[PDB]
Amino acid sequence: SPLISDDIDNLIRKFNSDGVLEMLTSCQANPISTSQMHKWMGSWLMSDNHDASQGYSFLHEVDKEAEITFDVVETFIRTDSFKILAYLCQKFLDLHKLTLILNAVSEVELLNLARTFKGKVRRSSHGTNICRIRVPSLGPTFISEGWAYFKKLDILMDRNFLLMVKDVIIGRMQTVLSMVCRIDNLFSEQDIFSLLNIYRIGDKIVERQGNFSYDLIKMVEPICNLKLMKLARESRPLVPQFPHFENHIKTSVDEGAKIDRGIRFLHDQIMSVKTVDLTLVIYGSFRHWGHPFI
Repeated sequence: SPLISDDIDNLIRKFNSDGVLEMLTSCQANPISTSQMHKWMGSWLMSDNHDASQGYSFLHEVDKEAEITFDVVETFIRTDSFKILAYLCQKFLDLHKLTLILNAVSEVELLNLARTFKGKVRRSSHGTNICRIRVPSLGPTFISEGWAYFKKLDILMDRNFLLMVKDVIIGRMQTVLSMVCRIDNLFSEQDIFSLLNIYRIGDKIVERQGNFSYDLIKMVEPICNLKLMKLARESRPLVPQFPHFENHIKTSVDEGAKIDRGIRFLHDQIMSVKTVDLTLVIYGSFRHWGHPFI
Protein backbone atom coordinates (compact mmCIF):
# COMPACT_ATOMS: atom_id res chain seq x y z
CA SER A 1 0.00 0.00 0.00
CA PRO A 2 1.12 3.61 -0.68
CA LEU A 3 3.33 5.38 1.87
CA ILE A 4 1.28 8.33 3.08
CA SER A 5 1.81 10.97 5.75
CA ASP A 6 -1.93 11.50 6.29
CA ASP A 7 -2.66 9.00 9.08
CA ILE A 8 0.33 9.97 11.19
CA ASP A 9 -0.49 13.65 10.56
CA ASN A 10 -4.10 13.16 11.63
CA LEU A 11 -3.22 11.27 14.81
CA ILE A 12 -0.63 13.82 15.91
CA ARG A 13 -3.16 16.59 15.26
CA LYS A 14 -5.78 14.86 17.40
CA PHE A 15 -3.25 14.20 20.17
CA ASN A 16 -2.07 17.75 20.87
CA SER A 17 -5.60 19.11 20.43
CA ASP A 18 -8.51 6.36 20.90
CA GLY A 19 -6.63 3.69 22.84
CA VAL A 20 -3.59 4.95 20.92
CA LEU A 21 -4.17 8.54 22.03
CA GLU A 22 -4.27 7.20 25.60
CA MET A 23 -0.95 5.46 24.96
CA LEU A 24 0.66 8.68 23.69
CA THR A 25 -0.67 10.60 26.69
CA SER A 26 0.82 8.07 29.12
CA CYS A 27 4.23 8.38 27.44
CA GLN A 28 3.98 12.18 27.60
CA ALA A 29 4.57 12.05 23.85
CA ASN A 30 5.63 14.91 21.60
CA PRO A 31 5.92 13.27 18.16
CA ILE A 32 7.97 15.01 15.48
CA SER A 33 6.02 15.83 12.35
CA THR A 34 6.00 13.60 9.28
CA SER A 35 8.13 16.20 7.49
CA GLN A 36 10.99 15.30 9.85
CA MET A 37 10.71 11.48 9.86
CA HIS A 38 12.75 10.72 6.74
CA LYS A 39 15.46 13.06 8.06
CA TRP A 40 15.61 10.90 11.18
CA MET A 41 15.84 7.72 9.10
CA GLY A 42 18.73 9.16 7.09
CA SER A 43 20.61 9.83 10.31
CA TRP A 44 19.80 6.42 11.78
CA LEU A 45 20.24 3.68 9.13
CA MET A 46 24.01 3.24 9.49
CA SER A 47 24.29 4.68 13.01
CA ASP A 48 26.51 2.79 15.43
CA ASN A 49 25.83 4.46 18.78
CA HIS A 50 23.72 1.59 20.13
CA ASP A 51 24.12 -1.93 21.56
CA ALA A 52 24.74 -4.42 18.74
CA SER A 53 25.69 -7.45 20.84
CA GLN A 54 22.90 -9.59 19.38
CA GLY A 55 23.80 -8.44 15.88
CA TYR A 56 27.38 -9.57 16.45
CA SER A 57 26.22 -12.92 17.82
CA PHE A 58 23.81 -13.35 14.90
CA LEU A 59 26.49 -12.54 12.32
CA HIS A 60 28.85 -14.96 14.08
CA GLU A 61 26.41 -17.87 14.08
CA VAL A 62 25.59 -17.31 10.39
CA ASP A 63 29.19 -16.92 9.19
CA LYS A 64 30.12 -20.13 11.06
CA GLU A 65 27.33 -22.10 9.37
CA ALA A 66 28.18 -20.57 6.00
CA GLU A 67 31.79 -21.66 6.49
CA ILE A 68 30.50 -25.19 7.09
CA THR A 69 28.49 -24.98 3.87
CA PHE A 70 31.54 -23.83 1.90
CA ASP A 71 33.46 -26.65 3.59
CA VAL A 72 31.05 -29.13 2.01
CA VAL A 73 31.57 -27.49 -1.38
CA GLU A 74 35.37 -27.71 -1.43
CA THR A 75 35.11 -31.30 -0.18
CA PHE A 76 33.32 -32.04 -3.44
CA ILE A 77 35.56 -30.03 -5.78
CA ARG A 78 38.78 -31.27 -4.16
CA THR A 79 36.77 -7.64 9.24
CA ASP A 80 36.23 -3.89 8.85
CA SER A 81 32.91 -4.37 7.07
CA PHE A 82 32.01 -7.07 9.61
CA LYS A 83 31.25 -4.39 12.19
CA ILE A 84 29.06 -2.29 9.89
CA LEU A 85 27.23 -5.53 9.09
CA ALA A 86 26.78 -6.37 12.80
CA TYR A 87 24.94 -3.09 13.33
CA LEU A 88 22.71 -3.69 10.30
CA CYS A 89 21.88 -7.13 11.70
CA GLN A 90 20.97 -5.64 15.08
CA LYS A 91 18.62 -3.21 13.39
CA PHE A 92 17.05 -6.03 11.40
CA LEU A 93 16.47 -8.13 14.52
CA ASP A 94 14.91 -5.11 16.26
CA LEU A 95 12.61 -4.15 13.37
CA HIS A 96 11.61 -7.79 12.86
CA LYS A 97 10.50 -8.13 16.50
CA LEU A 98 8.58 -4.86 16.35
CA THR A 99 6.82 -5.96 13.16
CA LEU A 100 5.76 -9.28 14.67
CA ILE A 101 4.30 -7.48 17.67
CA LEU A 102 2.68 -4.84 15.49
CA ASN A 103 1.03 -7.52 13.35
CA ALA A 104 -0.17 -9.65 16.24
CA VAL A 105 -3.55 -10.83 14.97
CA SER A 106 -4.96 -11.63 18.41
CA GLU A 107 -4.38 -10.91 22.08
CA VAL A 108 -3.17 -14.50 22.56
CA GLU A 109 -0.40 -14.18 19.94
CA LEU A 110 0.51 -10.73 21.28
CA LEU A 111 1.10 -12.21 24.74
CA ASN A 112 3.29 -15.04 23.40
CA LEU A 113 5.38 -12.61 21.34
CA ALA A 114 5.70 -10.21 24.28
CA ARG A 115 6.90 -13.07 26.48
CA THR A 116 9.39 -14.23 23.84
CA PHE A 117 10.84 -10.75 23.22
CA LYS A 118 10.69 -9.56 26.87
CA GLY A 119 7.88 -7.10 26.18
CA LYS A 120 5.19 -6.08 28.68
CA VAL A 121 1.49 -5.70 27.93
CA ARG A 122 -1.04 -3.52 29.72
CA ARG A 123 -4.71 -2.73 29.17
CA SER A 124 -5.92 0.47 27.53
CA SER A 125 -9.22 2.11 28.46
CA HIS A 126 -10.94 0.83 25.32
CA GLY A 127 -10.44 -2.91 25.73
CA THR A 128 -7.27 -2.70 23.65
CA ASN A 129 -3.70 -3.62 24.55
CA ILE A 130 -0.47 -1.62 24.73
CA CYS A 131 2.79 -3.52 24.41
CA ARG A 132 6.01 -1.92 25.63
CA ILE A 133 9.34 -3.33 24.55
CA ARG A 134 12.90 -2.05 24.54
CA VAL A 135 15.02 -2.69 21.46
CA PRO A 136 18.70 -1.74 21.32
CA SER A 137 18.74 0.40 18.16
CA LEU A 138 15.50 2.34 18.78
CA GLY A 139 14.91 2.53 22.54
CA PRO A 140 11.66 2.04 24.51
CA THR A 141 8.84 1.33 22.07
CA PHE A 142 5.08 1.36 22.64
CA ILE A 143 2.87 -0.59 20.24
CA SER A 144 -0.94 -0.56 19.99
CA GLU A 145 -3.44 -1.21 17.15
CA GLY A 146 -1.03 -0.82 14.23
CA TRP A 147 0.93 2.07 15.73
CA ALA A 148 4.43 2.25 17.19
CA TYR A 149 5.66 5.14 19.31
CA PHE A 150 9.35 5.51 20.06
CA LYS A 151 9.68 7.37 23.36
CA LYS A 152 13.42 8.08 23.12
CA LEU A 153 13.17 9.35 19.53
CA ASP A 154 9.75 11.00 19.89
CA ILE A 155 8.65 9.30 16.68
CA LEU A 156 5.19 7.92 15.85
CA MET A 157 5.09 5.31 13.06
CA ASP A 158 2.15 3.64 11.39
CA ARG A 159 2.57 0.12 10.00
CA ASN A 160 3.64 1.28 6.54
CA PHE A 161 6.42 3.57 7.70
CA LEU A 162 7.88 0.87 9.95
CA LEU A 163 7.71 -1.59 7.06
CA MET A 164 9.43 0.93 4.75
CA VAL A 165 12.30 1.23 7.22
CA LYS A 166 12.64 -2.55 7.64
CA ASP A 167 12.70 -3.03 3.84
CA VAL A 168 15.70 -0.66 3.65
CA ILE A 169 17.62 -2.58 6.30
CA ILE A 170 16.75 -5.95 4.73
CA GLY A 171 17.74 -4.53 1.36
CA ARG A 172 21.17 -3.42 2.53
CA MET A 173 21.77 -6.76 4.22
CA GLN A 174 20.76 -8.49 0.99
CA THR A 175 23.14 -6.44 -1.12
CA VAL A 176 26.05 -7.16 1.19
CA LEU A 177 25.08 -10.87 1.25
CA SER A 178 24.89 -10.90 -2.56
CA MET A 179 28.47 -9.64 -2.75
CA VAL A 180 29.73 -12.35 -0.37
CA CYS A 181 27.47 -15.29 -1.43
CA ARG A 182 29.52 -15.78 -4.61
CA ILE A 183 31.26 -18.83 -6.02
CA ASP A 184 33.51 -16.76 -8.27
CA ASN A 185 35.22 -14.46 -5.73
CA LEU A 186 34.26 -11.44 -7.81
CA PHE A 187 34.18 -8.76 -5.10
CA SER A 188 36.82 -7.55 -2.64
CA GLU A 189 36.17 -5.88 0.72
CA GLN A 190 37.18 -2.68 -1.03
CA ASP A 191 34.19 -3.23 -3.33
CA ILE A 192 31.89 -3.79 -0.35
CA PHE A 193 33.12 -0.52 1.16
CA SER A 194 32.54 1.27 -2.14
CA LEU A 195 28.90 0.26 -1.82
CA LEU A 196 28.68 1.19 1.87
CA ASN A 197 30.20 4.59 1.07
CA ILE A 198 27.50 5.14 -1.53
CA TYR A 199 24.83 4.25 1.05
CA ARG A 200 26.44 6.75 3.41
CA ILE A 201 26.49 9.58 0.86
CA GLY A 202 22.84 9.04 -0.03
CA ASP A 203 21.83 8.86 3.65
CA LYS A 204 23.26 12.35 4.19
CA ILE A 205 21.05 13.64 1.38
CA VAL A 206 18.05 12.05 3.13
CA GLU A 207 19.14 13.48 6.51
CA ARG A 208 19.40 17.00 5.04
CA GLN A 209 16.47 17.06 2.56
CA GLY A 210 13.93 14.73 4.19
CA ASN A 211 10.98 13.76 2.01
CA PHE A 212 12.39 15.95 -0.77
CA SER A 213 15.60 13.87 -0.95
CA TYR A 214 13.99 11.32 -3.22
CA ASP A 215 13.96 13.74 -6.17
CA LEU A 216 17.72 13.38 -6.05
CA ILE A 217 17.94 9.74 -4.93
CA LYS A 218 15.80 8.79 -7.96
CA MET A 219 18.71 9.87 -10.17
CA VAL A 220 20.75 6.84 -9.13
CA GLU A 221 18.97 4.80 -11.83
CA PRO A 222 19.81 7.01 -14.85
CA ILE A 223 23.31 7.73 -13.51
CA CYS A 224 23.95 3.98 -13.29
CA ASN A 225 22.56 3.32 -16.77
CA LEU A 226 24.86 6.02 -18.18
CA LYS A 227 27.79 4.44 -16.32
CA LEU A 228 26.90 1.09 -17.91
CA MET A 229 27.01 2.73 -21.33
CA LYS A 230 30.41 4.29 -20.58
CA LEU A 231 31.77 0.92 -19.43
CA ALA A 232 30.42 -0.71 -22.58
CA ARG A 233 32.17 1.91 -24.71
CA GLU A 234 35.43 1.21 -22.88
CA SER A 235 35.46 -2.34 -24.31
CA ARG A 236 33.73 -1.55 -27.64
CA PRO A 237 35.09 1.94 -28.47
CA LEU A 238 33.14 2.33 -31.73
CA VAL A 239 29.63 2.32 -30.21
CA PRO A 240 28.27 5.85 -30.89
CA GLN A 241 28.04 8.54 -28.20
CA PHE A 242 24.53 9.48 -27.09
CA PRO A 243 25.04 13.18 -26.32
CA HIS A 244 21.41 13.86 -25.44
CA PHE A 245 21.05 11.19 -22.74
CA GLU A 246 24.49 12.06 -21.40
CA ASN A 247 23.71 15.79 -21.37
CA HIS A 248 20.37 15.15 -19.66
CA ILE A 249 22.24 13.39 -16.83
CA LYS A 250 24.80 16.19 -16.61
CA THR A 251 22.23 18.98 -16.39
CA SER A 252 20.05 16.90 -14.01
CA VAL A 253 22.92 16.36 -11.59
CA ASP A 254 24.24 19.92 -12.00
CA GLU A 255 20.85 21.36 -11.02
CA GLY A 256 20.31 18.80 -8.26
CA ALA A 257 23.71 19.60 -6.74
CA LYS A 258 22.51 23.17 -6.15
CA ILE A 259 19.93 21.63 -3.82
CA ASP A 260 22.22 19.10 -2.19
CA ARG A 261 25.84 18.59 -3.18
CA GLY A 262 25.46 14.97 -2.14
CA ILE A 263 24.05 14.09 -5.58
CA ARG A 264 27.31 15.31 -7.15
CA PHE A 265 29.17 13.00 -4.74
CA LEU A 266 26.85 10.09 -5.64
CA HIS A 267 27.21 10.71 -9.36
CA ASP A 268 30.99 10.91 -9.12
CA GLN A 269 31.29 7.78 -6.96
CA ILE A 270 29.15 5.74 -9.39
CA MET A 271 31.19 7.09 -12.31
CA SER A 272 34.42 5.94 -10.59
CA VAL A 273 33.24 2.29 -10.44
CA LYS A 274 35.51 0.01 -12.46
CA THR A 275 33.25 -2.89 -13.47
CA VAL A 276 29.82 -3.58 -14.94
CA ASP A 277 29.34 -6.07 -12.10
CA LEU A 278 29.72 -3.59 -9.25
CA THR A 279 27.69 -1.00 -11.17
CA LEU A 280 24.82 -3.49 -11.39
CA VAL A 281 25.02 -4.09 -7.64
CA ILE A 282 24.60 -0.36 -7.08
CA TYR A 283 21.82 -0.21 -9.62
CA GLY A 284 20.07 -3.09 -7.87
CA SER A 285 20.27 -1.13 -4.63
CA PHE A 286 18.35 1.87 -6.00
CA ARG A 287 15.49 1.39 -3.51
CA HIS A 288 17.85 1.16 -0.54
CA TRP A 289 17.33 4.70 0.73
CA GLY A 290 13.61 4.02 1.08
CA HIS A 291 10.58 5.73 -0.41
CA PRO A 292 8.94 9.15 0.04
CA PHE A 293 5.49 10.00 1.32
CA ILE A 294 3.35 10.26 -1.82
